[PDB]
Amino acid sequence: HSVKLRPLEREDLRYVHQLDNNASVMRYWFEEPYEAFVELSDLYDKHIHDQSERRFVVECDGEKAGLVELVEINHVHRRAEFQIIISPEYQGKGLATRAAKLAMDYGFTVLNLYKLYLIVDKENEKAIHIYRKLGFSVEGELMHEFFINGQYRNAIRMCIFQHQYLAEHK
Amino acid sequence: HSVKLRPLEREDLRYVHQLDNNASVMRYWFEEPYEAFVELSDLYDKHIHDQSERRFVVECDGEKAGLVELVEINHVHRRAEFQIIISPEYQGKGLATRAAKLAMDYGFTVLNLYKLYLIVDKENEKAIHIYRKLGFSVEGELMHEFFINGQYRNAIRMCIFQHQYLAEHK
Amino acid sequence: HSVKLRPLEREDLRYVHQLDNNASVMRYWFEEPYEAFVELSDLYDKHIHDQSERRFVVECDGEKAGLVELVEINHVHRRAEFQIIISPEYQGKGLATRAAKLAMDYGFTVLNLYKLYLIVDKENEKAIHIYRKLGFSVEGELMHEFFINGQYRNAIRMCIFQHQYLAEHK
Amino acid sequence: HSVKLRPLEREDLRYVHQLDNNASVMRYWFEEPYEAFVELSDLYDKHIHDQSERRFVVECDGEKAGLVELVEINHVHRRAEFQIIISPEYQGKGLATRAAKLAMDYGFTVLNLYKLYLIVDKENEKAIHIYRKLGFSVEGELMHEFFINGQYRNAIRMCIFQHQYLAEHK
Amino acid sequence: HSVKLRPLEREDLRYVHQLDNNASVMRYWFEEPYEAFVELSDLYDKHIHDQSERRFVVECDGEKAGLVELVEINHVHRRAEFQIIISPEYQGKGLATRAAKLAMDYGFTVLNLYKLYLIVDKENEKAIHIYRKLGFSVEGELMHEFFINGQYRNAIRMCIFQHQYLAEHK
Amino acid sequence: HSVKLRPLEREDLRYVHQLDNNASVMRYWFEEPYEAFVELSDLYDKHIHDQSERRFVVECDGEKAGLVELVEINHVHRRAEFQIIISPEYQGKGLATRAAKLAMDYGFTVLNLYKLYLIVDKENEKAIHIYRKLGFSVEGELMHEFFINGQYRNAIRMCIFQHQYLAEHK
Amino acid sequence: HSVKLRPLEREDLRYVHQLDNNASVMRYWFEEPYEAFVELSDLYDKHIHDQSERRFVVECDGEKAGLVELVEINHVHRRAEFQIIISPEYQGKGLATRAAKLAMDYGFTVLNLYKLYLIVDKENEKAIHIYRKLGFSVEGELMHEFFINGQYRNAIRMCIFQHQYLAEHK
Amino acid sequence: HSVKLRPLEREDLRYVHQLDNNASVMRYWFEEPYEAFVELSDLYDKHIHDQSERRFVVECDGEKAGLVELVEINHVHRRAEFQIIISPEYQGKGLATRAAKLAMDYGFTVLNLYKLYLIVDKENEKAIHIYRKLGFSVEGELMHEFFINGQYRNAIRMCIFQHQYLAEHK
Amino acid sequence: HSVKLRPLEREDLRYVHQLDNNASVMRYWFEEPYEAFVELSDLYDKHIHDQSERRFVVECDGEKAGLVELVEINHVHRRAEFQIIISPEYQGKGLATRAAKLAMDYGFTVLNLYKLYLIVDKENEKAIHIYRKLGFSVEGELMHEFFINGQYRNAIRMCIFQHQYLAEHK
Amino acid sequence: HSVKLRPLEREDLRYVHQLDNNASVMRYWFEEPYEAFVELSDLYDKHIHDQSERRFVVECDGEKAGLVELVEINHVHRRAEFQIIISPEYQGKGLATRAAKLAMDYGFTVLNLYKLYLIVDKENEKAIHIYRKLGFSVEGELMHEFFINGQYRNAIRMCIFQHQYLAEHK
Amino acid sequence: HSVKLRPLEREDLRYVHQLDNNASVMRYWFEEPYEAFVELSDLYDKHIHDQSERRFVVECDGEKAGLVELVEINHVHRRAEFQIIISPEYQGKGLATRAAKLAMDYGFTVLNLYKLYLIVDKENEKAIHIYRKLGFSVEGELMHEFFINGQYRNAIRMCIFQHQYLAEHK
Amino acid sequence: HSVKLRPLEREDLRYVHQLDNNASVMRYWFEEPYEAFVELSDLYDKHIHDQSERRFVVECDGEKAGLVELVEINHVHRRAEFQIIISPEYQGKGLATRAAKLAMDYGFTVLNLYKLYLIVDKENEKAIHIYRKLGFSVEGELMHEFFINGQYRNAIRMCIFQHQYLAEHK
Repeated sequence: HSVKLRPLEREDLRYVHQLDNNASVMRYWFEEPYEAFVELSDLYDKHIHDQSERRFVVECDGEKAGLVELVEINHVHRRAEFQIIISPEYQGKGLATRAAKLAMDYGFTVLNLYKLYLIVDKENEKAIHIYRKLGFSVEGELMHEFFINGQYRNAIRMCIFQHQYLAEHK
Repeated sequence: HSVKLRPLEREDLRYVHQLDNNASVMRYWFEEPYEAFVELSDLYDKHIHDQSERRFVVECDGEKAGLVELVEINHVHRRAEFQIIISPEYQGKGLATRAAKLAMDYGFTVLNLYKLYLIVDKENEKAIHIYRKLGFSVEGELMHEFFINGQYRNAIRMCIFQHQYLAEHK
Repeated sequence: HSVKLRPLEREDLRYVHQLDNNASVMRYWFEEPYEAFVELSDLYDKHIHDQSERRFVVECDGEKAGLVELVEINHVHRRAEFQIIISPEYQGKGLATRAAKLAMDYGFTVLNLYKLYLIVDKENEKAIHIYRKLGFSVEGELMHEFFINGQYRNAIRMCIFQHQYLAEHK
Repeated sequence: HSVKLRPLEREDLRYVHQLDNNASVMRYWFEEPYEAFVELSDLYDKHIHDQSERRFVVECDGEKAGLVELVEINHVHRRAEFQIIISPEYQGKGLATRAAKLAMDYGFTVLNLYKLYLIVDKENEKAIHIYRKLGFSVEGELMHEFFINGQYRNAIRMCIFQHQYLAEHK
Repeated sequence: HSVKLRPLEREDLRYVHQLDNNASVMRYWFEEPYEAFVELSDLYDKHIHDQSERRFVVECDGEKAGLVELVEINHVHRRAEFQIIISPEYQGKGLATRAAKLAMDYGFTVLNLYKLYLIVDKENEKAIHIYRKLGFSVEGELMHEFFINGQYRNAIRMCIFQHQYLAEHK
Repeated sequence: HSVKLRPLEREDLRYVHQLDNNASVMRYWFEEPYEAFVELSDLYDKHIHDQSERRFVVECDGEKAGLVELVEINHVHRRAEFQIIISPEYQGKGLATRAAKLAMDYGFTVLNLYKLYLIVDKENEKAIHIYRKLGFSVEGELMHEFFINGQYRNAIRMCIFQHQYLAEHK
Repeated sequence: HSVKLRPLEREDLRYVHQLDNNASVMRYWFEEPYEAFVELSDLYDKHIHDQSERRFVVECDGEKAGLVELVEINHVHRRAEFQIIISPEYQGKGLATRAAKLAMDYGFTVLNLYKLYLIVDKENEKAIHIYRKLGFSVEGELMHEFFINGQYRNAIRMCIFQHQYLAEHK
Repeated sequence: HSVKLRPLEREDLRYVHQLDNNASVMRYWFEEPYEAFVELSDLYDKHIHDQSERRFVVECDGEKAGLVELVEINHVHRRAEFQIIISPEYQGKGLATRAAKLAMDYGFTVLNLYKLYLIVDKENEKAIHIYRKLGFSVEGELMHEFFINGQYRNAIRMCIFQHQYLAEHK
Repeated sequence: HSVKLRPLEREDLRYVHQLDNNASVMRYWFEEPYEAFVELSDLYDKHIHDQSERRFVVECDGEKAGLVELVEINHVHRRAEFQIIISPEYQGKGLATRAAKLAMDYGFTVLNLYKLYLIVDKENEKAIHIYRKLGFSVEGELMHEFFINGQYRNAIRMCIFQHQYLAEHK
Repeated sequence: HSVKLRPLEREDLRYVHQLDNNASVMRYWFEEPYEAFVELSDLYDKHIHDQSERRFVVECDGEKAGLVELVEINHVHRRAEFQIIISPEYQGKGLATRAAKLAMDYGFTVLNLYKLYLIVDKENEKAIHIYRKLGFSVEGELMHEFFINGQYRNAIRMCIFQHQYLAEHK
Repeated sequence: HSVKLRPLEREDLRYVHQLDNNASVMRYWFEEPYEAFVELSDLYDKHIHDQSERRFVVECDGEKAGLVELVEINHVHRRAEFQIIISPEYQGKGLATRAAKLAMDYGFTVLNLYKLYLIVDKENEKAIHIYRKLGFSVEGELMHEFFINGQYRNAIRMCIFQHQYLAEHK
Repeated sequence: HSVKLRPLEREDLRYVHQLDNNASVMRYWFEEPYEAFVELSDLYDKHIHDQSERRFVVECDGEKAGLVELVEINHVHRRAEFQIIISPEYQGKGLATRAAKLAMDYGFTVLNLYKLYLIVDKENEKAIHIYRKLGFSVEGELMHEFFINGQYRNAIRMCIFQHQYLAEHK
């Protein structure tokens, strides 16, 4: 019932490593489902002081439940890309939505961003719902933007703005 | 009348430097018109072995006339982004068209890419016309994607595919 | 009720870690409430020989009750910024006031500072109460200095001088 | 009659080194008037990739006339601090006002900042006139912020906002 | 009988170590059968961010039964070399065939490869059997390519293409 | 009328940089025709002590006429791969044949290799003639090994052996 | 009853850290009473091979009792500064005197120094006694040489020479 | 007749080098008259960002005439030491007096120091007179503090305070 | 009864360290009988990627029994030096011979060497036997090639060739 | 009573540490009796590959009884310095004599030295006794070579040659 | 008529480079006639402090005429190897004889070596004669020790001892 | 007629390189006569900050005439070793004696040493005369200390003391 964000810590990397090798999950991020731990580790150390990203762990009643990240934070144009995952066992309990709100909250109320966008698979109508109902609207359809498990996929670019998130939950 | 592409060389940097500090030119690339030469020289050296990009100078009858760049070269998804600049005194001679073709030829016939794409200002009605001619179609309207010169702008994402290009200029 | 300052130690960083991710508390320091433990470590290591700061742990009967720091120590102009935090579980016991005067003592009678200054949220009445009983005057109001949790905030700049401190404490 | 900003280049550094040793001028930036060339040089190199500043040369008809800088560019809070020097022999010809707006134009239309601010000596009424004329409003008086040439000195913090500047210039 | 690929991990290297000193097995990879554990470690560390290879562990009911790898991944020409090994104690159970098709799957449907090729000993009939049932054609015979255990050996170069794989597996 | 091999020196590199950007020539080495001078330069330096290759310049009467290289020199298996370019303006005068035997002489009489091999485009019948004439025999046809100028291309692997070459030349 | 000197070891640093944070004790050395362990540690490693100092631990019957150091050992002018501390619990038992003798002994009989000097607070008549009775005589009174707990203090410079220590205890 | 102080520059080192190898000059600073240029060049580069010192060249009518140095700049205790040299051919023109004043002005009005001090030879009856004129009083007689030219010497420590100086040259 | 070779591992170095300090044993390798562990260790790490040597441990029924190394592996001239030791307690049981055969085997059947040579003490008629009976013949007598336990010793150079080892055991 | 030399090992350094702070013993090596364990470690590490020295532990029935060393090993002039120490608790048992001859053996029959020499305190009669029974002649008396514990000392330089050693020991 | 040896200098490298790429010369040293200048320059810098070798240029009447080298200088066993080259245009004037003598003089009278040795081609009947004259005797016939120019060669190892040389040219 | 010491500068090094290759001269310093310029150069750089030596050039009327050095400057024992060379063409004019006293003056009056010593060849009676004349007394005869030009040689150690030199020269 209670749902929070906290930073991805070094001691959380074992959890990330499992997700990042789950093809069913990684295909949603359009991420190649292959990661040796040492690669993960060496890249997390490399980005410690990278100010263009914030990676979070999602906790549902003190349990690790998924991942939210904000990436490509650009501060002159005031925008970033948003991306999220819920562990397979924590799925279908409302979490994506609750955790997406926390993210946007952080983008708009902490990072002082103007825009948030995301990319989703055209076929992922479940997720597109979540985002339409959150107030994201479609700004692009990228044809064949990704080759995933055997074929080209189309990607939907959705976004939402600061003044609109802020108006809607004030 | 004679127009080629060659790699951007150390000795070309000075010419790039003047362009990179031209607000009216740099607005086309959504690119902050500030650059100290030592920053350009450094980032050029940093990227020497960077396989994800190819930087070219456009030559017209042996004279330097602008710049083409394929960037974000992703070889799993077989795509790249392309950008182009014709220096102010060479504008009005058809060179951009000629350079796009040279660029498309490059990524399609040399790099074995499947998809090329570009980002233009929604208000750039000239260039947007030049690419529809060339086969590109619109795949997104990036809204307020860039803060340029005092206000946010919209960017048109336009793409073309290898099959299109190969089939056509056979 | 024994109260004293000691330097911030490596073995205290986990304690600092919790407070740095505590949004309620970070908001008043005007600090983004996000910190991975590895970021906090690297920075504390980076700063070990920085002579422009002094970070203390506040101890109450030996158990560790908050943080107080003098940063931006400039000895030519002989001034520093003061920041204090009392951990929630230790609030409302007269600790801030006490820690604050230990800090003021330290800056005035060890560092030989002429001027001590601080920045507070205009809405932070309990802190301002505490600073005025300590003797600080308001020198400035900084308009929209910080975007905190959804909106621009106003910052009060308060200060106090060596002769106003030394001529009160014998 | 013609006035421009360009970036501070490596080869402008001997011109900076002269001003930075000129005590009547440096007193207006609250800056100790002592700088070996090799110190300037090393600090310029250290900052080449520092995205928190932008240093410009002021040109008047193709001549080095002065310096304007935005520094402490903080992009979450969307502010920076502004400073300007006009060379003695180029003083009294109107250039401070020009380069100032040129620079404000930059912070507001290019860097997308929300607030620009500045510190002036309480007795430098010329400058204070120029900045008032230009839209800046007083927000603080830092008492005895700087010990300069033999005595403590009071600095006035003045600001301006994007909406104010953009309002007044489109 | 559950069978799957995961990346080669540091904690697997001891397992790799045994196989690399096993002459009977190394002979077919055309690999000198000598490896100190420190050589294997340094090289595995050296290669962590090499994107030209993917090394997998083959798992049978979770217990680790062999190795399969795609090396020389070239994405311009969109090809890679395939090598497989099934540990002795796990041979003759239909594991190679299965692992091999998981690898082919991976190269064809994740890496977006056009061509997969391998090199086998002409005398290695059980491997050639296995490759022909998988669909590979012989493209070359390499005369005296390797000196293995006392004499020059002949290598068969077999290959298979994306459209021959994708148009078999639905 | 006079023909020699000498080593590729640092000061021959601008001559190499021209050929390496000449697309009609580079297509015959299956090599992307794009090379900034600083990339060539850095890669030459990286390989100075690389004992796995030997690069030569072809001289004709004291003039740079072309390039011949042995690479992938593998000494346990006693083989290397051979490649040659003759400059366009020096073509059709018999030099390929000379430098080729000069180079083979080197692999066989100096480096003590057992096998020399080479890749040719299935349609480059000139070269194939030269290599047949010279003793090389076909051993493979790599189908669609290279995507070059717009299409996949077939490469013919040809070899020769020490005993064959030494037989035929003492 | 038995009293010796031994070198300050790494494993003694925890003891030094406590003294170095005791304001009552550090004020006698005119040393700012603030030291994070890591600073102490990083400075002790930095000075391991520094031939201009010798730091000792003072043992009273095998117990850690205080610190003696000889610093600024200059060997052309043949002198060094001497400084000492006795833990508060080991005070008033004769130790300062016994340990000062051991120090001088080391200066004069081991290091072959000509002069030893020390600095003490004008008010520290207890210590001045110890040193007058040891044969040190006053060579300076440095007015306001130190700012300590809230005000300027005068420092007494005392010294003694090799021939005189040696004559006196021979 | 015209006399200023400026920072010691790389290009000044040669002049310093000649002075630093003059026994009759260097005896004034208690300074071994040996220095290879490469040692001076190195120690100069080592100290570039050394905040505890400021080195000046004394100029008389644009010509280099000697050297001033504030060293041991301690900002907690607000003091520094000063030293001065007038090159042999400029002696007898009052320049040292003029340089001390320039130096005192520097540390008192720019550096905000509380106490300046210097060390002279007891036999230097000239200079010792020049500083009593200037306000300095004697605060120690350093006995046999330096071995110079065959015998130990006594040094007079002389000091002046900010209040004295400021009050006097107002 | 069963006898094998395996690579010298890091965890075998303690065993090597004992042999390498046994003067009776080291005198046979003409090696100075003195080795600190850290030297051994630092040299084994230094040579990990040295392709000119292979060091083996000799196991007799799973027990560490001696050392065989092949060194100075030269691949153009196709030869290497061979050297061997049997622990004193494992001596006189046939091991040298069995282990020498394994070595030669590796030289000739794995490393594809043409020649193997060795050096032995003229007096070591026991060992010379082993090698004559293995088919090694004498190619040199190096007079006074080594100073060993108190005097010059003559060394016998023996060798054997690939075709001859191979013929003899086929 | 078994007596032998082994090299000085890292795990012996604590044993060396005690002796290096033992003034009674250090005086005869003319060694300052001060050593922090970290200094001893760094230096032992620094010297690992120094081939100009050999440091031994002296073992008596396996338990470690002293130190013997050959330093300043010069092989052109074929000489070295000899130093020995027997730990107090192990003195007066004929150990020095024995260790000394093991060392002499080592230098003469392993290192192939022509000359061995040592330096002793003129007052060190028991050492001189021991060296004369070993066969060393006095070659020099060094006047006031060392200042040890309060006074200049006189050093005897003794030596012995390969032919005086080898023609005594058979 | 006048002939000396001097050290090989950086400025000599070019001359060495030409020799090192002369097959007919380099065959004498069993040395692959390939060398890029940058490799020679690098290996020269690598060996600057390499005590095991001395490289000389042979000068005849001030003109460079060839090269001598003492390598594998082993000072325990007191031996080295020597090699010599007379450049083609200086051959036939007795210079090699003269250079060997200069070389022998060097290792015997300067380096205190006991044994010098060299390796010649069995077919080099000239030089083999020159060294028998000089005192050298044959101590091995290295069979097929080098693969040169298409076939294996035999090398004659020849040596001379210090006593011989000293006794003779006294 | 005029004679000076100055420091050995970087630009005196070619003059040193000539003497260091002159065998008649170097034999008098017991120094192998072989030195590549780059070795001298690197060793000079390595020693720039080495406080244990001081190297001087001898000038005669503004000309390089020779070299004098103090080395092994040991300041606890207050000694150094002294060496001198006078150039051949500047020999026999009295300069050795001058530069010698100049140098002794330095060790005794500047560096405050207690003892200066020197090694001479037992047959260099010139020098021995000069040093006797000058105050030096014999203290040892090192038998067969150096193998120089073909034979062992005896060195005479001579010293002098500060009190002796200062006595004799004030």
